[PDB]
Amino acid sequence: SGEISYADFEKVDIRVGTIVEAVPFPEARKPAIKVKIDFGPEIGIKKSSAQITVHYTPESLVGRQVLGVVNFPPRQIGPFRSEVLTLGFADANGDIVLAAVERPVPNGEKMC
Amino acid sequence: SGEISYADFEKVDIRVGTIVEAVPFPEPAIKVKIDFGPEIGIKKSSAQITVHYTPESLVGRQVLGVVNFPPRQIGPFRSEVLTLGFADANGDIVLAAVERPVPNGEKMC
Repeated sequence: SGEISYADFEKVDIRVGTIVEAVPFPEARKPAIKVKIDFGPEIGIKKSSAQITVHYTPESLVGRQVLGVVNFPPRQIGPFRSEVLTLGFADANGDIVLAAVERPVPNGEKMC
Repeated sequence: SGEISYADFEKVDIRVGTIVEAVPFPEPAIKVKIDFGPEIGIKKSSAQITVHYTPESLVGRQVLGVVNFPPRQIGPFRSEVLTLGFADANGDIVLAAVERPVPNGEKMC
């Protein structure tokens, strides 16, 4: 990807939030989990989903802080209307590892 | 922020890398070198991260960085990437991280 300005980075609104609900998404083509993430009092609770069943479980995900893009338009993923892209990386086997914060931070803080 | 497209997000190139060197930057900051793997290589950065971190606690840590800004001089120091983080409840910087080890140079998506 070509070089960018700070403005073109800053306009992408990435926030940290805490997963408050997680359930399997068996309707999806690939194995996946649906979550609700609390992004703090201003942004509120937002829906997302991800192919994160290899390393994570609905039971263990609740309470984890994740990073998400919060300013996309909603995305219909089969029957599920997602509001946020939950961010991660492929590991050495291609399985998804979640982005995180090194220690707890207020929900709704912007990445910078 | 106002609404953006997937394409707008794709213009931003954020990678995971490993801090391989860290030294204090009196002027409060720390200068780091980050290994972003075989395609990108070693990149320099500096950050006001002295409240929660030291050079000793940094070296070996994986961090996230924007790798596609123009490089900039800070006196003789050539800063090449933005090391990503968040303000804590007191305004002090907490590093973005990965939940478990990932190959250096993988793209955030």
